[PDB]
Amino acid sequence: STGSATTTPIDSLDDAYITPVQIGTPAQTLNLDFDTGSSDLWVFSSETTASEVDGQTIYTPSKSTTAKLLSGATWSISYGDGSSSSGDVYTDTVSVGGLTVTGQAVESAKKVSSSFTEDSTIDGLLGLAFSTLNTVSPTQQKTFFDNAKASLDSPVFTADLGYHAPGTYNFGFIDTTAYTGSITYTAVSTKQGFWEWTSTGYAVGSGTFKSTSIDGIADTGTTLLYLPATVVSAYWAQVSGAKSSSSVGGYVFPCSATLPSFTFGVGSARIVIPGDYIDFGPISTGSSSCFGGIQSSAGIGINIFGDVALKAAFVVFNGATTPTLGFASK
Ligand SMILES: C[S@@](=O)c1ccc(CN)cc1
Repeated sequence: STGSATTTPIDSLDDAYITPVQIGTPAQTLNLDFDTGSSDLWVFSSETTASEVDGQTIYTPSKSTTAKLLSGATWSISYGDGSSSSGDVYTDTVSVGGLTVTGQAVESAKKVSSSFTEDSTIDGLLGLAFSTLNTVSPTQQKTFFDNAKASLDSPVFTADLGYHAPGTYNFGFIDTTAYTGSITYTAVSTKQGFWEWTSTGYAVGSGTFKSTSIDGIADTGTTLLYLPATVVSAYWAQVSGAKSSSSVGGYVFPCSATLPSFTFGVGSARIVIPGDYIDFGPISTGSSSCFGGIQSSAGIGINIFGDVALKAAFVVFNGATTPTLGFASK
């Protein structure tokens, strides 16, 4: 089997991407944030504290003839940005782009943090990291991809995120029309539960490529590119007036600037992030200070190849017995 679904930016800055997912019988379609950095499929629901729902579409398990309470199971997750959610668990039929999994754990939120309440466009998350990170207790549950994998034509999914435009998540096949050149594959460590790999270096604009190993994670659920402070300083030093602002929480730059590109290495291959992808717009409405799309990972404990990086590439998440990651230009 295969599936193919369009993923759409939630706003004009590409702050996140939402993908329609069918849950239950008859289908209830919710727009979920596909997140290769976590491993829980959770949704706003009829159980979510009413004051914490503000415009999201909710899953109502009592209206699904295939929903079953997973008795005794609870979940609770805290994300790296400080967001969180928790609740109980149903199993139900879940379909993405024509690919169906029966008995998928659907984690129903009883509580969500304010960041989720305030984003009316995100009805939940669909985790695509390794199932060892799933938070369901006392019986850990599998991700949608892990449940689907044996049925797929090939044990892979691909992320093709757009810049200020829709893109595609495919399951079970590699669309050879969606990229240019060849796909370069690189090793993955699953020891932390992430799609963790080592970039071979970077360049700023038209500058020379610096060969240096940068361990990090491919994370579709994180907006920006978080890299070591040395790398980030070298980037922003090429932008007149750019500075790190403690009060704003990162590097800012004059909105009048034209940003240089940023290149990262995948083996001997190179992925080029155009400068415009690194502009996240005014820090507050009407400001002439703009927020940078490349930020330091120093306070995080891990480097994160988030959407800013991944949207410059066609990315293969290869879930074979030994997982690997592939990157192609597009
Ligand atoms: C809009 S939001 O509050 C959000 C979405 C995804 C993650 C996982 N990286 C964390 C927070």
